[PDB]
Amino acid sequence: QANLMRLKSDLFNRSPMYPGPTKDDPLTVTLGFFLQDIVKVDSSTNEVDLVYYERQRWKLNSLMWDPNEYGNITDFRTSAADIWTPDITAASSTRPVQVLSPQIAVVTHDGSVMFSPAQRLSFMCDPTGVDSEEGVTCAVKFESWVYSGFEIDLKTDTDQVDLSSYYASSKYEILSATQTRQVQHYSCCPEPYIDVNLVVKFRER
Amino acid sequence: QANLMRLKSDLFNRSPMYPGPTKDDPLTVTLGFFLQDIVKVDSSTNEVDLVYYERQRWKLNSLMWDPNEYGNITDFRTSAADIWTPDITAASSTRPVQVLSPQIAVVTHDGSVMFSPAQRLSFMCDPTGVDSEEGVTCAVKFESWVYSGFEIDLKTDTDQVDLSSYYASSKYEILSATQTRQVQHYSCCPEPYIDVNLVVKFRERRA
Amino acid sequence: QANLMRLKSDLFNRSPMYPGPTKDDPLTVTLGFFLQDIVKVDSSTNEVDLVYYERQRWKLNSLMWDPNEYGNITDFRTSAADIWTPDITAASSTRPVQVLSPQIAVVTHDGSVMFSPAQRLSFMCDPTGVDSEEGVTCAVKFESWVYSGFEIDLKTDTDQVDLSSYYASSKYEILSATQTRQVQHYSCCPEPYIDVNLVVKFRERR
Amino acid sequence: QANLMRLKSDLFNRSPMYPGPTKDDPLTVTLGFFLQDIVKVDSSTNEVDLVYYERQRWKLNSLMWDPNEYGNITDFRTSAADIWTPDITAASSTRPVQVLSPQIAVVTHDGSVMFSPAQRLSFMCDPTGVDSEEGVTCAVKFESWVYSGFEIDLKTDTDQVDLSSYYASSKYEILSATQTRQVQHYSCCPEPYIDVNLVVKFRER
Amino acid sequence: QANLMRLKSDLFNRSPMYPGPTKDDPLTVTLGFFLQDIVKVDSSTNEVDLVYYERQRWKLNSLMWDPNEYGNITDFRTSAADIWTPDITAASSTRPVQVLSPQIAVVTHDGSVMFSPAQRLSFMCDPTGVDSEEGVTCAVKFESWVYSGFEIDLKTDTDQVDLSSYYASSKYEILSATQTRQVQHYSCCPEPYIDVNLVVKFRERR
Ligand SMILES: *[C@@H]1O[C@H](CO)[C@@H](O)[C@H](O)[C@H]1NC(C)=O
Ligand SMILES: *[C@@H]1O[C@H](CO)[C@@H](O)[C@H](O)[C@H]1NC(C)=O
Ligand SMILES: *[C@@H]1O[C@H](CO)[C@@H](O)[C@H](O)[C@H]1NC(C)=O
Ligand SMILES: *[C@@H]1O[C@H](CO)[C@@H](O)[C@H](O)[C@H]1NC(C)=O
Repeated sequence: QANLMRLKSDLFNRSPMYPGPTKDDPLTVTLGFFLQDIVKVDSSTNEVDLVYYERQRWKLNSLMWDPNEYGNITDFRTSAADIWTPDITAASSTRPVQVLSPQIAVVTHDGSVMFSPAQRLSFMCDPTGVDSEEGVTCAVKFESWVYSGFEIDLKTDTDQVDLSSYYASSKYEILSATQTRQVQHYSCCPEPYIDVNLVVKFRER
Repeated sequence: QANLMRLKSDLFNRSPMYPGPTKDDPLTVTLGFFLQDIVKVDSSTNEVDLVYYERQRWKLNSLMWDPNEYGNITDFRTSAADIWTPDITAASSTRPVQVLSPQIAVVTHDGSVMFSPAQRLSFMCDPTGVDSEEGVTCAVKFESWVYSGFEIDLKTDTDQVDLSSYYASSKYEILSATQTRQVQHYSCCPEPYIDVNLVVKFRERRA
Repeated sequence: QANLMRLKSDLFNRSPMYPGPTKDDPLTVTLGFFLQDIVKVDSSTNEVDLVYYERQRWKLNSLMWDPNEYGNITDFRTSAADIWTPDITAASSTRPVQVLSPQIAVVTHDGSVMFSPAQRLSFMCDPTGVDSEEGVTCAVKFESWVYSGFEIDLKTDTDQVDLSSYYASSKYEILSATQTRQVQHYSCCPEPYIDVNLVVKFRERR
Repeated sequence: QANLMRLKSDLFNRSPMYPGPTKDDPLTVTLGFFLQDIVKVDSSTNEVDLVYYERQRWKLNSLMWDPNEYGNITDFRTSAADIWTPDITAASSTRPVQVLSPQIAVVTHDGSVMFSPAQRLSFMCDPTGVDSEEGVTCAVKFESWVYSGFEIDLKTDTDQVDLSSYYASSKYEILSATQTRQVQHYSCCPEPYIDVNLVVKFRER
Repeated sequence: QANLMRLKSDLFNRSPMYPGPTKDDPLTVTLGFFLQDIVKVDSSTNEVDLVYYERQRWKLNSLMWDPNEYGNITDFRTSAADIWTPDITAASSTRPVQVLSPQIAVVTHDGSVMFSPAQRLSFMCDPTGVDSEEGVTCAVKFESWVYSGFEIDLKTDTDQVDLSSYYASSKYEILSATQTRQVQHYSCCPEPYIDVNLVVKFRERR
């Protein structure tokens, strides 16, 4: 405990918080989605509600340490308020995101940070054809609200959405679920626009 | 990072927050609306729900810096809790406005601030005629709740509401959407208020 | 800005907040209601929902200043958390009051404070007869939860509720809306309370 | 106001907050209920919703003063955040208690504190027979969540629930309403566990 | 009171909060469930709502004291904000867990902490067959969100789900209720991931 207290003090009390990336010092953030349940579908309003968690990872040199100097501690957990976190947002949400997990992150000795908030999300989606055999396809884009592709680069570690925690007796069954980095370039402008597109194909079970 | 950390420390940790405008030192705020979706319409209660984001811009001398003194940094991002933001409110909302985006602002070296919160709003609107070809018109005023036109002047950069992010498979299609500066006098108060009136003409999509 | 920063520092950082009125130093608070919309009516539960804002005004000597000493500043805006505010409550609400406006007050150099929160309120009311020509009457009392009439006196400046912000195409139309100072007696206590009774007569816009 | 400011400063700024009762220094808390309205009854979920206010009184030597030393002030009002308050809870609530009044208490010079929060409560109750002439009886227990009867003794000042503020045009009428202290002793342990049982008999009007 | 005030000051004001367990200094946390009511069932969305309380126990050397030095105080109560608490979460909730009790823990002189929050939970469960004699079976997993089995070793304090506080006139009756630790190992990683699985068999009471 003494070792961890000394480590947290050295990281958080001495130096200030990471102020965020700039064009000179950009930051890669990796996203992965873990789908738990398609809870409901509203054809009256074209809204769908998803429960999932979202693994976010980035790496900062200011959060590095030598385990030997701190009783061989290789990682620790801390409140997400104690560190900078990225502003990743669902671009087409229709209600505030409801947080289902504690807001706590894992920091490892190489300066890697992992933050995995569980969420209930309502987003825009026309569910006509969900009651058929072919099903329906909906998509939602995740992006940094205020950082361009020159400051925050988004990527995924895999293209497959993890369905290992997907509830077997959900009202809706998953035909397909992918997560894909998309880069948009406009003729006008030099900076790319980056998003991660979550595409889910599903139908009534 | 060192340069940005020093800059944020100089701006936020040394000086206090901007205390808001006065009659001697008024402030112009520019508003632009970006409509995403008319989510629902309730004829039983005459309430309509809109999803949109709202670009707010203002300029403060207290947030200025010289890029040369901070490694040529021309701008940065910060939590909206770190700065004063204006008290712009929908005057006819029926439920508290729900925030859909992170509360983060962009500050540039000339002291300009840009803050663009995404929002879900329920407001008063009679939707009779939405199922027709002519559609229905609703209006909602946005204004400072407590600053008169002598302290906060509102403007728009354009009169056309941006529909580029509008959801193609919405139940409702937009016939027209304008944003217009107005001057209001209220029974409460002798000082006039400035509002931006968002007027949207829409109907059920025949799809 | 320098002048306003110095003023706010002199008022809020040096002295403590006003601790509230006592029997020796009572306080008058003026209330006006501005009705916006009767949003819904629930006959299954006898609940009605109102959207309105409530203008509250009082005066404190501890919030006075000389404009000459502060660049001719005659007033300013500040978070309602920075000042004492009165504990005015709807006595017959059935749900917590939902706040629709920022919690910000106007303070003027004579020590006058104006605080005007916009609110959605659910309160107890039997709406039988709302679909008729005569309509229905509902009433809700606003009062200090813990200060008697010897500490907080409530008044209104007018007996007519302001309907200038009332939504023209509301499902419900207003036949009458008054705001009236009363004295309220509780079994518990010998001291009377002052309330403002908001009485609204309305019907379906047929 | 100078006298009241000095008094509040002497009580709250100098000493810390009362840390709660112990077995050596127990505390009596008195509870009284004032019923305003039975708002709804849900037979689909066996939930009933009540609006009421709850008078809580206790007495602390740490909140005593001599009126002569403070301009003859015999009492004052203060935010409930400035003082310790008891952890009285409805044991059979089905939703978080919703607070309908400002969180403010009255403190008197003998160290008595009165705190009377207005509340909307959903609690477990089977309302079968509410539409009959006999009506239906429901009960809800109030207790300290973490203090045993050796630390907090609960009592009522009367056994009759005050119905003087009960809404005349409620959908439901009250046939009877009592509030009664109950003590439970367990084989395991020496300490008694105390609750106040609020029993309400009612029917459709 | 003086003794308890001095104790709380020595524990909380001098030292910082316990920063959480590590691989070098792991922590055992016990969970036990006390089921109060199955409030509702939604077959349209396959959601069920449960009211229960959850007894959590762990032990820390940083919260130890000698009763002789503090007027023979063997235990006290404190706000859960004053201490580290474990990050136990329902992994299959569909809405944020609603807290029904005050957030207060019991700390004893050997450094044992007991924290028992009451909660309303909506979780994923297909209730087809709840209206039958056989009933329906649902499960909900509880786990530390961010601590592996190398940091928090999570277990049950008892083998029985306590049904003694279960409401007799609930719409639903409990046929069976178990609580069980489960361990998962992944190809990626050496550390085990632990959950406690609450399995409840129930049906409509008629
Ligand atoms: C430090 O921990 C690592 C991780 O398991 C292990 O390989 C090593 O044996 C430990 N070293 C010491 C000095 O304890
Ligand atoms: C800032 O810009 C000037 C001119 O382009 C350049 O010489 C200088 O190296 C820059 N300063 C830093 C610290 O990068
Ligand atoms: C503004 O300040 C100057 C300071 O000398 C004073 O002469 C003047 O009277 C003030 N304005 C008003 C309207 O009082
Ligand atoms: C602690 O216990 C001793 C007996 O061993 C007793 O005499 C003493 O009074 C106790 N202390 C307090 C403060 O009660």
